[PDB]
Amino acid sequence: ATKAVCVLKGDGPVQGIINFEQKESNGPVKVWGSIKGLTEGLHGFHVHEFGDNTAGCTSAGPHFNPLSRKHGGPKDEERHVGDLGNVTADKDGVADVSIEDSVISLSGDHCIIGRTLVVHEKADDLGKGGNTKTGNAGSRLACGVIGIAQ
Amino acid sequence: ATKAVCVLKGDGPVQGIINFEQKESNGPVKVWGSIKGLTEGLHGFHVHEFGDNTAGCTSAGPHFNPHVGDLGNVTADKDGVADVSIEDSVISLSGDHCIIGRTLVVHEKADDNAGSRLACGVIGIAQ
Ligand SMILES: [Zn+2]
Ligand SMILES: [Zn+2]
Ligand SMILES: [Zn+2]
Repeated sequence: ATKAVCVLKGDGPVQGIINFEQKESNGPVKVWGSIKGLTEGLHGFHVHEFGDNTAGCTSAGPHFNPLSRKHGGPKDEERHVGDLGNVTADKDGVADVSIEDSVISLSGDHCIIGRTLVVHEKADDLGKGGNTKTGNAGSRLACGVIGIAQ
Repeated sequence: ATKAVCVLKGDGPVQGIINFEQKESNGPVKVWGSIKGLTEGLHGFHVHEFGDNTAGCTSAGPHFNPHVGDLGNVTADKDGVADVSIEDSVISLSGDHCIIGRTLVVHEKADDNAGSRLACGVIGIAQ
């Protein structure tokens, strides 16, 4: 089983560890871990194109989008590969992450190893705001490069 | 990937940015950049197996060797700055000798034994 990990860091209190596991190349990727230092509530959660943290999260580029699709939520047909929706933080600022996604991969062209995972200031509206390429999730609070793990 | 980048950071003052470019699949990889905060002299320069920085550099695993990850030493001047310009044909940005998603580490001592891991970062896709 392929495994990966990402340590999210930023300029403030937001920090976390997110694990990834994929049992077969054609199968879903389990994403799990926690992010601390967040405001209680929803926070956008995305894989961005570049594993470039030379300017913090600012250099990560846009949402990872190898298929040139429109932004959406994870269960939407039309979505960026990197659209993992939202995570939810408790009253202590801790967001427990437990996602299973069949669009991201740890191999092939949907490959997220070496790219950047980012958690945002606000909720990602998933393109269902009722009135986007980002989901209006606000600033990039913390991020890290996704690496190969044991 | 044709280009990769790595931001090195640790618990102390060692910091830097290292670029990797491999314009041709399976071709030589150019590695360049600068690292500051080092003691004057030689410092081991290695790719470690895991891009796992959950425990800082201590979780990066062993030297990558499916040594494939051994990039020799970098040399810091009197100001603590090491300018890096290396060509390596064993590492790669694809394939079995894939270093994307692994950890680059600069060590306390020379890699003639290299001592502590002063700074490290996960190698990310840049282009
Ligand atoms: Zn984002
Ligand atoms: Zn998106
Ligand atoms: Zn080493």
